[PDB]
Amino acid sequence: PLVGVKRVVMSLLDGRGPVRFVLALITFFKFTALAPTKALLGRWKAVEKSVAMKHLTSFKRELGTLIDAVNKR
Amino acid sequence: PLVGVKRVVMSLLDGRGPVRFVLALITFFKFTALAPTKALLGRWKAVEKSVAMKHLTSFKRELGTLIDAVNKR
Repeated sequence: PLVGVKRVVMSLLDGRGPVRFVLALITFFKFTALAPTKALLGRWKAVEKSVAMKHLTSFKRELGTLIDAVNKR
Repeated sequence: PLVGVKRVVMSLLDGRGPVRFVLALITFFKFTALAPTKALLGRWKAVEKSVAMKHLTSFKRELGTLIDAVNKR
């Protein structure tokens, strides 16, 4: 059976795991235009607006950092 | 056997698929602080700097729009 991150990601696609990880995997689907699973969308809709804002704005700062690192390769 | 997005994501964790999708899933690992697979890191190291800059800056604009939609719930 699956172990490590592959197990973690499979579980997220079945609706299980931390709220921050749900929100992150939703951003992946937004960037790719792929179809999220029903269980993941279920988790996403139930997240409190204030909780969603906090994690997503933190993702944007981290994406900025990543872009700076790439620019300096 | 796996079908739909689960098959797409499994293949990406084995290093297979479009460069935009590799870059997207790398951002998922950055946001979560989870460990990427060796096969995924291999694809990421091989991406041309200009190609990486283009997709990652487009992700940042899409994340902004997503934050806007959450603010307006």
